Amino acid sequence: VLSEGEWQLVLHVWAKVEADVAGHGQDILIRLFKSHPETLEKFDRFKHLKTEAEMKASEDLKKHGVTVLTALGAILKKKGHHEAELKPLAQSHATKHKIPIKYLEFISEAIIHVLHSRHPGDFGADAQGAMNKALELFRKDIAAKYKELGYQG
Ligand code: HEM
Repeated sequence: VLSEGEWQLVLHVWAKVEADVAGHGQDILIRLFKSHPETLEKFDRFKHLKTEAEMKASEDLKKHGVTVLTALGAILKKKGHHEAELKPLAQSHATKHKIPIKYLEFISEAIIHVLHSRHPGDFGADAQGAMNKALELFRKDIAAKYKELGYQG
């Protein structure tokens, strides 16, 4: 459970992210796809994208970045009370998209890398520690629902 002090650190950086959701989404998804190429193969709509420059130029990729960060922000702002938000997401990513829990660890590390690049002063070690904890909670609740449905991992 995150303390109230840790939630403040998370949401304080997230307000910055919300200044430019689209730029953030894009960096995060390009980072994910470059670091872990096997993740790009889950997206039929992005599989044709071969270079970083092509990724940077795709308007549809930038659109999906916004989609992702908007659903994440809606969860983070629940400060743990995110049951109604998390449960449709787990259901679809387990049963429809077929995303292993491991890829959610990957995209968490991408989110932390980009936050660190764009917001030093607001993302020191204490903030980075609270953001990790939040993402771990997110991943742990998703994994419980995966397990239920018979996909755990
Ligand atoms: C920070 C974690 C993530 C969030 C909040 C999230 C959120 C979303 C949302 C809200 C949608 C659209 C509605 C739906 O179909 O459920 C979606 C679709 C999708 N997500 Fe995620 N997702 C995340 C991580 C991942 C990862 C890591 C992968 C793949 C490596 C992934 C693959 C997909 C796919 C394949 C689609 C459908 C794309 C299409 O429209 O063709 N998601 N995700």
